[PDB]
Amino acid sequence: SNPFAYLAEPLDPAQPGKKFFNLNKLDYSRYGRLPFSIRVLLEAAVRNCDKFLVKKEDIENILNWNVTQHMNIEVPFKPARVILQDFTGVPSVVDFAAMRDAVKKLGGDPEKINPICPVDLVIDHSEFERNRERFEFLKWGSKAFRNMRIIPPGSGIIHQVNLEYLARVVFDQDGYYYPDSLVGTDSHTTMIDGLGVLGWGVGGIEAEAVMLGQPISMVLPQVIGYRLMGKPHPLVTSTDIVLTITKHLRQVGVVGKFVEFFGPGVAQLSIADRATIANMCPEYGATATFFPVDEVSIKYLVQTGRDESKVKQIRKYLQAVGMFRDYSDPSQDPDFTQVVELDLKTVVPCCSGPKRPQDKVAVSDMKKDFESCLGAKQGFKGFQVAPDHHNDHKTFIYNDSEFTLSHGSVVIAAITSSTNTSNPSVMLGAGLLAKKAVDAGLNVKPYVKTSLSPGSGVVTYYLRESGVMPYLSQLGFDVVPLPEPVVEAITQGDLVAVGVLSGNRNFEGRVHPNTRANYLASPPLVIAYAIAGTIRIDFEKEPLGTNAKGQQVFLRDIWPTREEIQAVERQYVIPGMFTEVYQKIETVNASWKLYLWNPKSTYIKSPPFFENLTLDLQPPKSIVDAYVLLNLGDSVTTDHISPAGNIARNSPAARYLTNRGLTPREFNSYGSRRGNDAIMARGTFANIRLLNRFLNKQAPQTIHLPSGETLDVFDAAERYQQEGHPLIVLAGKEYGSGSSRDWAAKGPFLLGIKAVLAESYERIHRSNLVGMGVIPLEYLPGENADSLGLTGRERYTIIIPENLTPRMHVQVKLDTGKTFQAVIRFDTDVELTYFHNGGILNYMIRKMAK
RNA sequence: GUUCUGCUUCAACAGUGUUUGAACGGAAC
Repeated sequence: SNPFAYLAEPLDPAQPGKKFFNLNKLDYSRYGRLPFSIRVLLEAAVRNCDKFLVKKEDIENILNWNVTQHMNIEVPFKPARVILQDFTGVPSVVDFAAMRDAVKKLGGDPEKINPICPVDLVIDHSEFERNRERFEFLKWGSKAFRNMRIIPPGSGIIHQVNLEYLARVVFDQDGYYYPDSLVGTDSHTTMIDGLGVLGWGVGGIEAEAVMLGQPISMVLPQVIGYRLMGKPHPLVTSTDIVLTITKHLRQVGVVGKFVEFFGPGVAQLSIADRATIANMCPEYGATATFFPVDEVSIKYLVQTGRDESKVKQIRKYLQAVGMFRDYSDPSQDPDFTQVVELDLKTVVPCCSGPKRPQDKVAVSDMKKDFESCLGAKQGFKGFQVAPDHHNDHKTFIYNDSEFTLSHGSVVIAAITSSTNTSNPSVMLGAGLLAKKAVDAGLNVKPYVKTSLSPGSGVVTYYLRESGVMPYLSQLGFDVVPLPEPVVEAITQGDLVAVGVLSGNRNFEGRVHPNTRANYLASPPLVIAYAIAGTIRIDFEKEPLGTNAKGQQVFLRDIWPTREEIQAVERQYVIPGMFTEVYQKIETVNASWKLYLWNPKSTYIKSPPFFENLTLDLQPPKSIVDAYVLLNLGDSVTTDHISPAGNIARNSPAARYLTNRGLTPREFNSYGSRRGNDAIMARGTFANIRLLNRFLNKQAPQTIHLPSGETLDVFDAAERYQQEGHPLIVLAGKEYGSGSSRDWAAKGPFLLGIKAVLAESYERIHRSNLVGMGVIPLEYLPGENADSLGLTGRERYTIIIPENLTPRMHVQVKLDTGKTFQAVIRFDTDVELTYFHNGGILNYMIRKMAK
């Protein structure tokens, strides 16, 4: 029973069936001071309290965040949903399919087996035949399981849009309202925190654990509050703001922490801006950068097609539980761990040049700075030209017209794509500037080499939907060697001509031999300098050009404010962008409960995990006279345990593949074979860099002690299982460190390994092993292989008691009479339960077949 | 000797990207 059910009440009395956990009633004093990001964790634990996977001390720990943040305590995080990128969800769907077969064979309803939460299979990357089977398998899954949706290949290939498309922000499901939140096997997951949705990327195994009902374990984080106030000056672009906030966070030191935004300034950042910041958190090391749901967010939901009524209810919910943000109201502000601040008036627009991308010069100083460079002695910021020559200039004819070319004249104005994701808005800004310039009679001298290659992507929507290309075209910028006259005037006058470039994508690549000076600036600034034809200008007190009719026009007259840009964005660009997606998804899923495993397949196979699984729990079996399969040292990485990349031709995996009619050229990678336990098991400990102490040298092998033969690890393990010998692995410190490897636990399980004895375990991996039924043993403080004399050739016996207690001590008796203690590393009752059930998957099977 | 090319590794930052570079792995002759 949920001890906090008394908090559940109807959001709207006219709808008794739709409830929400009123966190306000839990403890208003501490709740109202909590960072909004932490509130999402809180609500999640509270609604899922089950006195087991999520205990009430857990809810207490989160609620007491202000204090606990400093005691490094583990709390559970139960996401509202999961995202499985590309084909990373194959092993997971295979487990669930195999789990259904398992429940069938026990006389139960297979359909009782299903992912606890919604899962979105996002296969949006852009050999198609190489993935056909795996694609097919996941498609079957989307139909066989509930709440399992799929974004197929050949539809939305603009990731960002797909993620926001899948963002609920607030769930209205099974009679409850709760905040949207997730974890995905997609590194870009953190991007969605810009829209108020808490979440980040995790390992494949952790994602599956979520699908199995297991919370992500995590240290209650500190929360750096980043405040935004003031207004930015006129020429300041989104990228300027983003890079400032981004670069700052890096220095502040937020690695391992949460970053939550606030201050009246947040109201000035569009969802696109927020998403860009959140998405770059890997760069500054934060776990997540959260932007509470405010009116901007809500309005964004409408812009994407969600309907008014639903959205209105979402806001009502957020206001009721106290998770709706009003950045203008300081009284609402949380009690952050630390506060960093940024006055937008502080950001200063700049250009880089005239020779190095590192040499920054404020836009308002371009004139002075350039004129100083003319004098200065030939340096990175000097061309040295006889003081009299400064005001030089020659003339020339171009297309039956005359033009003068003074020093600092602009001959090239090229706009290219930026890698930074806030570029789209900035490009739109460049366009809106064009429109206003054209409307004001301005133009760009014909001889100026002007180009525009925005690249592909989201920017396309921003240009097209805003109907700005016509104007950009009129000024010489159309979607994609200077005139002979110009090159002559430059050289004949021995002039320092200028090139203006937007986009960081390669600098020295287009530095014309004729452009002695070159600057990097924002897209709109490029166009501007092209209208002005020179950088020796002071935009504050100098016309961009005299109206083809009467008066003069100033830069300030045609430069779009961030608000104007955001207005065009929200009423034309975003709506269009998402309409196209609902469609590309709808019409593509149209061309279409137990899995019919194909024996001829080499990509999908039913795992052995549940052979002879009995509905009743049998008492734990001791490990008797086991043999050590591998005697390892320190820092054995997950990639050593389960390698990534291609398959060696001299491997158990290769032989297996050969024996089935496959040639080397068609083996593919271990990664691609994750849905076939046969190949993955054969790849366990197949890393050529493996350093087995039994051999004192890098080799994917071990000694089959009975024979003394040295075979590839899998092979030795096979033999051992045939002979009926239990197996265990010895290891040094930090066992299982390294990046996520889907089979780092399952592989060892299929090699017959019943236990591991290490000096130290990397947190996650230890958990992964428990999950698969494997026993993690740890030497007592101070002891290890050498201390104890262990050679790895003795036969090990470990007698497990039926009354196991967390971190209990057990004896290990060798067949040489020797004896010693070790810690059986099951850290919690949940973990003990998985052990008794033989693993988390097995536990799930029993809980369902009733 | 030539050519083609990952649940990889490492590095860089006009600036974090379906980025750039390098390494290793893999395939073919």
